[PDB]
Amino acid sequence: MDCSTNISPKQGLDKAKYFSGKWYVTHFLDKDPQVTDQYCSSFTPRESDGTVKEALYHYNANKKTSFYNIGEGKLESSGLQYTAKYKTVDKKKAVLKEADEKNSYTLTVLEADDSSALVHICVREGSKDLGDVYTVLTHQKDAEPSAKVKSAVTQAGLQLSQFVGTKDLGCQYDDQFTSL
Ligand code: HEM
Repeated sequence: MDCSTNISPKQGLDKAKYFSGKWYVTHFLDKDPQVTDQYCSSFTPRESDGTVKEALYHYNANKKTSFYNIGEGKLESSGLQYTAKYKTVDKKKAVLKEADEKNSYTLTVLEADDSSALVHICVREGSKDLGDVYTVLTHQKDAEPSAKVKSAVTQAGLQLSQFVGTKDLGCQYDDQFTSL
C-alpha cells in the first residue's frame, strides 16, 4: 500500500533528543489491512556533520525471524528528516549485502523528547513503495510514551487506539546490536 505523501517533519524539533541512545517501537500504525505479520523493532540513530547513520533491527513476531540493517543518508536542512540507503548486515554488523542504490527509506521525525519520539517511515524499492508505518518510540523497552509524544500522534491526524502495541507480542530483541 503506497506511502502517505502528506508527510513533513516538525520544525524546530530538537535533533539532540532524537539522535540519542536507542529506540524501541512501542506502538506502530501500518494502515494496510492486507498485512498479517506484526513486528518488533529497535534502532540507534546517529548524526555527525550532516550525515545520519543508524543500526536497525526487525523481529517478525509471527514468523520468529529477524533481520538487521545499516542505514545512511543526509540530514535535510528543511527539518528533521533523512532519506537513507540501507545495507543488510548480520548480528555482528558484518555486511551481507551492500545497498541497492535504487532503494531508500525516508524517515520523518514528528516529535522527540527525552524519553519518547514519533516518526514516519516510507520504504521504497525503486518505483515500488514497500510501505509506510508510523512508530511511537521510547528509550526503554515496554515503556510508556510521554504525553507530548501522545499528543503528536493525535496532531498527525491519527488515533493511538488503532496502533498495534508491541509490549504484548512476545518480542525478541538484540540489545547488543543497538548498544552504544
Ligand atoms: C514495528 C515497526 C515496524 C514494522 C511493523 C515494520 C515492518 C516492515 C516490513 C513488513 C518490512 C518488509 C519485510 C520483508 O518482507 O522483507 C520492513 C522492511 C524494512 N523496514 Fe520496517 N518496520 C518497522 C519499523 C521500521 C523502522 C523503525 C525502520 C527505520 C528506522 C524501518 C525500515 C525498514 C527498511 C529499511 C526495510 C527494508 C529492509 C530490507 O529489505 O533489507 N522499519 N519493515
